[PDB]
Amino acid sequence: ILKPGEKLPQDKLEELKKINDAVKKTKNFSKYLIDLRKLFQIDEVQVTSESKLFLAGFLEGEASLNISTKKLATSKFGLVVDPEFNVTRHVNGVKVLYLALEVFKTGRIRHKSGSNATLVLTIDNRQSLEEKVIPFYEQYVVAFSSPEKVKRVANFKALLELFNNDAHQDLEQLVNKILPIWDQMRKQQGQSNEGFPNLEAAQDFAR
Amino acid sequence: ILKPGEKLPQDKLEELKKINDAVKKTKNFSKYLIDLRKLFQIDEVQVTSESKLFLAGFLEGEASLNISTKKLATSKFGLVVDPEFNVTRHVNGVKVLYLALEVFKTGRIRHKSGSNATLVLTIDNRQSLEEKVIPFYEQYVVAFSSPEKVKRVANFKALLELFNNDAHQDLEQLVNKILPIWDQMRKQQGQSNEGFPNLEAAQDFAR
DNA sequence: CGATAACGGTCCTAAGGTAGCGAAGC
DNA sequence: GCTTCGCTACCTTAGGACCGTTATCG
Ligand SMILES: [Ca+2]
Ligand SMILES: [Ca+2]
Ligand SMILES: [Ca+2]
Repeated sequence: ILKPGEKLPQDKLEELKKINDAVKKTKNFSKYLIDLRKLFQIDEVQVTSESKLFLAGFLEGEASLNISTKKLATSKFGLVVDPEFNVTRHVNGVKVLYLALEVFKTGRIRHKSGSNATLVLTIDNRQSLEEKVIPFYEQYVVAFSSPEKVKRVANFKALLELFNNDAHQDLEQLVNKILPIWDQMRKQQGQSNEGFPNLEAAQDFAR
Repeated sequence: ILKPGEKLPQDKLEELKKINDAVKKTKNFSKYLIDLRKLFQIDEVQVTSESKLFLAGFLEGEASLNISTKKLATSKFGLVVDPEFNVTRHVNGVKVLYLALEVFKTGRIRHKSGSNATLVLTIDNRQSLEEKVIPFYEQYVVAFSSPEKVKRVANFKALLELFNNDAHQDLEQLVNKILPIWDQMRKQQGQSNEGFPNLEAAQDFAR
């Protein structure tokens, strides 16, 4: 339990990079979990319908389904639409991040670069996001969730189904169905480093 | 649904004040709920075992149990130690704020001064905090909570029992039991607005 | 006569939300 | 050759977490 302004020791940082490197190689998720609990000294959590409702309200507060569009020269067009699920939390709160990992049975917990002791859980694979993350929200979040977040969910889902149909491979599906969703979902349009400044700017670069 | 950078419009702000001004005059809480439901177009709710567990996760995320220590010239010792529970959310998520109100049966929703469109729900009445808020944390939160947050609950509760026994108007207990719990729960020590630099300074002032 | 309820104001990083690049793979 | 994985750095604001007075009330 580390206090405000107090940093994650560089060694624990080392070990985290290491145990993430390990699961990458062996794909032993079961061992990923074990590694984490020992590193962060985390008590077991059984995964019950109750702990899952707890998680669900935690994600309502703390999680984000977002979509980036960035330039990739080698890509079929100039650009790439890249969804992610992520949840942030200070180390003191890893127990709840660790709960998420067990429920989704996928994800990686990293240190948040630039932060003193902040951790982040991300799930970027599209199969994991359709099979694990989206059905979680529909099952345990949506009933209690706000209109803005419910829409967030249907839209992330729409995108992923598009991707299932190679609409990012096509061009009259991309510009007119994928990029829209990206634009409608931004919460930081106007950012300094922003991929693109508006819908059309990205549409007029798919071209 | 307000976009990033959209202020909550002034007609709503004014209407929220009349609504808070009305419940303070009448004490008709069911009616406060009705007014908020209609002001924000919120779907009226069953409080279930299920929606409580969801609120538990949300509060782990967005709620704060805090203790402030501040000069008050007219008080027995010139300073007051003051517990507060609050929960903050952008207006697009008022629906879960309404759920909290509905589960605690008390609290007030107000606009966060100086924000685009954020709202804060507060409970400061010490009987409410004892009879409603902590029991909720005990029944639904603490099982899934992080070690730090569990300990903040126990320490909040320890303060509330001290105040009930009047430790705050006995110099010794104020100095020796009350102030040290305040000090251990601090999260903003060294902020420019802080009422006391540190624990010693607060014990010295009281003496 | 006080305590404390009541409620606004203030601070400011831990949370949200993004983009980029090398390496690895249908 | 083009898409996806992993990890790192990045940017930006709604959250947390206080503090300051004045109304209320036994
Ligand atoms: Ca990615
Ligand atoms: Ca939060
Ligand atoms: Ca008070």
